[PDB]
Amino acid sequence: PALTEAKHQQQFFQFRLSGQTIEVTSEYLFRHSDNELLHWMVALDGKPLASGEVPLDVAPQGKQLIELPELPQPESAGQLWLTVRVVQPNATAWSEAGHISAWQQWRLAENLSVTLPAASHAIPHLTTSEMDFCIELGNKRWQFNRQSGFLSQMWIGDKKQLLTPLRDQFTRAPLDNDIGVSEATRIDPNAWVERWKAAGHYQAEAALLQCTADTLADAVLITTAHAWQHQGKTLFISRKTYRIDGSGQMAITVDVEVASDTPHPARIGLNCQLAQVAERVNWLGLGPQENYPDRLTAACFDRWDLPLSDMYTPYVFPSENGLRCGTRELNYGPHQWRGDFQFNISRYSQQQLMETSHRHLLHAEEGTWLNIDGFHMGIGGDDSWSPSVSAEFQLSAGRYHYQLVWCQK
Amino acid sequence: AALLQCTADTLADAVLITTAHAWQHQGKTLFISRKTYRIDGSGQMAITVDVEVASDTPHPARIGLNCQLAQVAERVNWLGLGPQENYPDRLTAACFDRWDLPLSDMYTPYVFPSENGLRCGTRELNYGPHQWRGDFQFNISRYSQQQLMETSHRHLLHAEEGTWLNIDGFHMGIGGDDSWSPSVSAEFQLSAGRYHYQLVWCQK
Repeated sequence: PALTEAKHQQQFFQFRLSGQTIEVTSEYLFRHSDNELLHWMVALDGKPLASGEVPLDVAPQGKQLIELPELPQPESAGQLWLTVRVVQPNATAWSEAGHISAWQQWRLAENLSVTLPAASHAIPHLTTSEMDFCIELGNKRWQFNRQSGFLSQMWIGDKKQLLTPLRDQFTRAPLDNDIGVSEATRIDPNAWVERWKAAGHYQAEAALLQCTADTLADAVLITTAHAWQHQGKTLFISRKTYRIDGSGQMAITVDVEVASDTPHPARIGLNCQLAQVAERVNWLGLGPQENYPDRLTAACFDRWDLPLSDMYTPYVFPSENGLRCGTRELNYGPHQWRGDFQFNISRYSQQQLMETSHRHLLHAEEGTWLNIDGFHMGIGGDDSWSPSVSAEFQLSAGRYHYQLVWCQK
Repeated sequence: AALLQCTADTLADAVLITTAHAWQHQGKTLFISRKTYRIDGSGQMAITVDVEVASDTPHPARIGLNCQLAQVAERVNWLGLGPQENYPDRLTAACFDRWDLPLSDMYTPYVFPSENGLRCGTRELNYGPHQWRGDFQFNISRYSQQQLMETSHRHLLHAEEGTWLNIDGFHMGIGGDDSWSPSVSAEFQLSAGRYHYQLVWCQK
């Protein structure tokens, strides 16, 4: 996937946007834009509202101004984005016709949603037990284990939906960069992995601090608090609220605290093993390829739909992969998630990935593994034998917050 | 501001209030503020704020709350960055400790008046019988921002009725590379789009 970032960063054309004008600059020293078409287009949350085509005429090292026709001013809520692409109409000795040589995108506007969810004719029905809490609403049912404090299962009809409970996750299956040259025999104490390990990140134990349920006028409310500890030290604290309304949506809210003296964690999110397994993956966010915090300029914000298989990156030596950031809506099966996060989805648990040395040895697991991150550390790469992730990409804030919405169709 | 919603609910151990407002202007919605107030049997009020900012509006100077307290005290005591006025892009010299000063010291008599006296990275703030807790920045004086904003010389300010208090979850940098162009660096602009903060208020 990296190749793409490269291609993008190396493009020969550079754009500037000013009002309705696009400024184009040529990084060619000798040629003229003689096989160049500029396609542009506007969309609202993925919905295309206008497209255009304009032939480029730029001298090496020159500028070209591009005047935009009056732009649409949708009422509807959402993000308005502009995207340009450069195309090579005619083939070349090294390229096919219709080749894309450059692109760039901008966010034009935003229409914040001020609407309210219409009333529901009913409200979830809570049900205590010793072991748990039961929330029911129609065919839908959710259960939270009282000992663990997690959402243990959920049904649609008589169908269980998870093979694994929904939980906080703070680590990742180490990247090559996370490892560097650390070896079992000869460990490198500064490697991220090494530190994480030593800190017990990989093996901290969660502890329920609190778990409560409450009935509100329009929904049911659950609250939890856990602590991950290791050898007496508390690494993290996770406080959540789950709120299920009469519309059948579950809103999740997460607030985490990280000990300042622990190594910044690879990530901050949740995960679970879904019982279902589908064909496609559809999302509204950065795509379509794998992208990370410190490697995503080449990605575009749009609506993507791919086959599950494509959501996996077959790095010969396996590790965390396939992430997509800046996601607002994710759809898989009957499920839908909403918010602002990054995620990955495949048939391999991080543990598997982490424990397997060659790609050829992985075997798909039972359902679908899903990781939803509120935040994720950068990947680095300045070199692969020292820590190369820049500070701006480390999860060093100490406190993190994120929210999410889960539903079915 | 426009009330979008306001509700109350009784929980087993506390009372819960929730609100949602929208600030608009000429049909455009600039911000959205969603809160929860939760008062328990211990008499503490926990506040939770989540804001959304239109990506196409100019980054706001700050994100917080304010009010005019009826009381007026002598000292100010806090646990955070001090003791002098400090801002996001101007605070390396400040220290994290417990500070106690006289109200007067919480004001910066810039000849030409403006926002001032802020202290960041605060975890606990005490004034009178009150106490606030969380992670914020604040300022406290006898002058409303409006006054400051409307007065050209320091000598013309007059203390207002009680004590004005501004508690910020976030605050923009002040800049200074030059004073005749925008000099605040990007790292100091409130450009995230979404902000969250929490607070705790009580009395002694």
